[PDB]
Amino acid sequence: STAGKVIKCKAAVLWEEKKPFSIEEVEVAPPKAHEVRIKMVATGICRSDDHVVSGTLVTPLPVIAGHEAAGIVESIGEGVTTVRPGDKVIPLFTPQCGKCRVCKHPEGNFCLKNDLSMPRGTMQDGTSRFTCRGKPIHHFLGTSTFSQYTVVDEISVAKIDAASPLEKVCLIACGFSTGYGSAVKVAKVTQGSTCAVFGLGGVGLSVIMGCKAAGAARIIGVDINKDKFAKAKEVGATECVNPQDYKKPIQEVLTEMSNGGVDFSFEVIGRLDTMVTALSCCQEAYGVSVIVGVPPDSQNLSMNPMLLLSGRTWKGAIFGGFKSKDSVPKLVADFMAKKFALDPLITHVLPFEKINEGFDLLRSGESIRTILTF
Amino acid sequence: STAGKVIKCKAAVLWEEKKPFSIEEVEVAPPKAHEVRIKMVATGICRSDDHVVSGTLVTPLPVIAGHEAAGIVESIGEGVTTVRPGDKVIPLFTPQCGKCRVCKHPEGNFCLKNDLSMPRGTMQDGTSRFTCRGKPIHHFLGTSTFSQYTVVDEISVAKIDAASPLEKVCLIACGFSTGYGSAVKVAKVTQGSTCAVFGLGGVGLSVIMGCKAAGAARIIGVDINKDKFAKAKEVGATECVNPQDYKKPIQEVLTEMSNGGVDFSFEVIGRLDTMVTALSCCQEAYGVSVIVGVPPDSQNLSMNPMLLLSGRTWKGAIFGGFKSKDSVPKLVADFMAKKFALDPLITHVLPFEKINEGFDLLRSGESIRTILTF
Ligand SMILES: NC(=O)c1ccc[n+]([C@@H]2O[C@H](COP(=O)([O-])OP(=O)([O-])OC[C@H]3O[C@@H](n4cnc5c(N)[nH+]cnc54)[C@H](O)[C@@H]3O)[C@@H](O)[C@H]2O)c1
Ligand SMILES: NC(=O)c1ccc[n+]([C@@H]2O[C@H](COP(=O)([O-])OP(=O)([O-])OC[C@H]3O[C@@H](n4cnc5c(N)[nH+]cnc54)[C@H](O)[C@@H]3O)[C@@H](O)[C@H]2O)c1
Ligand SMILES: OCc1c(F)c(F)c(F)c(F)c1F
Ligand SMILES: OCc1c(F)c(F)c(F)c(F)c1F
Ligand SMILES: [Zn+2]
Ligand SMILES: [Zn+2]
Ligand SMILES: [Zn+2]
Ligand SMILES: [Zn+2]
Repeated sequence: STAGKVIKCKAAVLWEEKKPFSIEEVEVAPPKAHEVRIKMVATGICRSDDHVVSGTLVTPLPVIAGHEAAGIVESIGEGVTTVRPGDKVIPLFTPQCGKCRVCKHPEGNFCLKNDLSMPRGTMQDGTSRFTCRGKPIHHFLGTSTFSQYTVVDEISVAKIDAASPLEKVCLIACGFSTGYGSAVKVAKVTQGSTCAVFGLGGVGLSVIMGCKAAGAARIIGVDINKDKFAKAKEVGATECVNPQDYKKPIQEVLTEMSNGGVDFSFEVIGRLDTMVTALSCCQEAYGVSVIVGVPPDSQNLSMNPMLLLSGRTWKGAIFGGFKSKDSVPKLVADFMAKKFALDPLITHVLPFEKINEGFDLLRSGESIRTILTF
Repeated sequence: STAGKVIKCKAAVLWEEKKPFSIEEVEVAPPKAHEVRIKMVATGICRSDDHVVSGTLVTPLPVIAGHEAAGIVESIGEGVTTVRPGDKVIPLFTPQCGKCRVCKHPEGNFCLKNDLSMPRGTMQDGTSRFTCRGKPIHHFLGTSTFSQYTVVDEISVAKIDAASPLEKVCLIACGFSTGYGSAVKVAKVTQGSTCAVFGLGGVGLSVIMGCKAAGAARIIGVDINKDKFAKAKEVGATECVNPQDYKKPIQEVLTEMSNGGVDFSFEVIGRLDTMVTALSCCQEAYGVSVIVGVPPDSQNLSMNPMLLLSGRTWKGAIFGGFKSKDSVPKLVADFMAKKFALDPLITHVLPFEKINEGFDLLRSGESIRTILTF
């Protein structure tokens, strides 16, 4: 048995920015009250994890990163009621405490217990469950999925279907749900509409999926890497454009293509310039633009507010707007019921030990999602 | 008797920025096909007219400004079907052509025939109906209401109730409808919500009226002129704050006052800094901020897109989001049935000949709306 005992296990520790992960032994404390310790099964590599490496996202280091995963409960702390040992679970990088003003709001999902806004890199109680070479190691978003075992707060875990294939449904933990929800929930894409999707990675592809599910008539994929276009068309893009092919700015191109601007645009990259471009390419009176990409830390964009005064709507969201604990189990049920596909997002499957190789595939442009298997 | 003939009449001509209006004779050509010539009865002084004088808003000069007015049709050009001589009418500074993609859209109002985005200062046909000292004079927003007679395109005029009091309902041509609609239509303020309204002039007071009509529980007025607070409370503000009273930035003050951010905020001034402050003070996960104020020409704001990524919605609108020709007659009918009040906005009445005094009253801080009578 491991319950109630420290587990020594393998994890990918990030000791400093812009270096490879170090795959080594860590100690994982048992769960305290209202905590859950999880044996990981599969985790995706999301660009947001790479942002921690690159310094685009600032979070305390050293850290066990990883936030897009699924596993099996090994043990529960006192007072846990929502999962039990042996349950398949998804860690929730956006918690759902159920008690804060946001959780109580019909349209809110960015629970005030989150560790995104002002990251502490700890459990809810302000401490860590991880040590490595005698040193405390920070958590990431209350999840820390790049480890054979993690400990998460109860509000940051959802029980999912016991028959779920974890090597697929781990994508519901971030990139699928984010993109899909950004389209169907946050933008509320309409039937017959024209959409523009900037960035054709795992998240942007999931946005296309959502736009197609919502009945859009046209879905224009935008990426500087034309190798991304074939898969974008496979999941619903009607046209793809590479800004580098044009002498004019792509907002002008998109405005012309859509005979005066698109209905819905999505920024799914993380650049200030493409956030402004994506807003501009939506129709000036009734267009909607949704920011999904994560921009570099502490940088402001510049824009002309006449873009909004004419009638545009500009919004952003975390995790597709989904209230995380309510939504994740239903998303996995819907996957099980064949309501959407995840295989189109999965280009590589590697052992966890090849995490660095997985990141190199992302950075080179060659992968969509690599799934790491423990 | 005047039908088909040039009319000589008095108008307020703006020959140069930052100068008084010149009340002097102009020649008003008869209406061409699908044009309407109107004898003005009353016009308000909106801060946007002052923006033309100050160069905040750039439109070709020399110009006959004025856009918040009502009058009586003197004559119609060939092919006009929607008004007749003797009808009471409101010129529509936002046209409604009824044929463009925006007019056809359920939520659009910024008709593509507008002369706001890239002002030409002409009729729809690219020419002017005004001569002064033998020189052609620009129109403004297709309305040019600072004249005893104007000529407007048919798509820029609405027939209103024959029993309407024109010296009141002129405010439905801009400031009331803009503010009221910004709350009820654009923001869609909810019952029991907390609102913050930046700027307590005629438009911001009309925002407050709309928030109260929508059932808001708290409506916090924000103005640097505390003399504006009493009227704001009369029309529904539950409390008023002056940023100059506080050591801390007002977005922090309002976030504290609202126990974590407001539901709905409105920028009703026209400053880049308050547009960003108003966004920031709405709750980060589900707040909505509406830009109403007109920014200084060609200037960009700077903001951190994390404010949107967490879940905020940022939007703007012209004319409260109302489809102008459909909505203005209904608003007049509702006013006649006492569904809202206009007198709280009217602080001063002057003859048209005293237009400069009316602008002095606005610039000093003393007035909300001065109504000029022809
Ligand atoms: N809001 C959320 O909750 C949330 C969730 C998941 C991911 N993200 C962010 O979403 C973004 C996309 O994530 P991902 O899909 O995993 O990343 P990704 O797989 O790197 O995809 C990004 C795509 O953008 C393309 N691209 C790069 N620069 C440009 C450009 N200038 N113009 C057009 N295309 C360009 C690039 O070729 C790539 O295909 C990242 O910034 C993530 O951090 C946010
Ligand atoms: N979107 C539209 O369709 C539309 C329609 C009508 C008016 N407008 C614009 O809306 C704005 C307000 O018009 P109005 O009500 O006629 O003008 P107004 O009467 O000048 O009211 C503006 C108020 O803002 C206050 N103010 C100025 N600076 C600050 C500050 N830093 N912080 C807080 N309050 C401040 C000021 O004291 C005044 O009471 C102007 O920019 C107009 O051009 C837009
Ligand atoms: O990919 C999801 C994701 C985000 F959307 C963030 F905004 C963020 F800060 C982060 F760390 C993250 F993982
Ligand atoms: O006050 C209404 C109003 C506006 F909202 C503008 F954006 C504008 F350019 C203008 F000239 C105007 F009069
Ligand atoms: Zn919560
Ligand atoms: Zn992610
Ligand atoms: Zn139109
Ligand atoms: Zn106005």
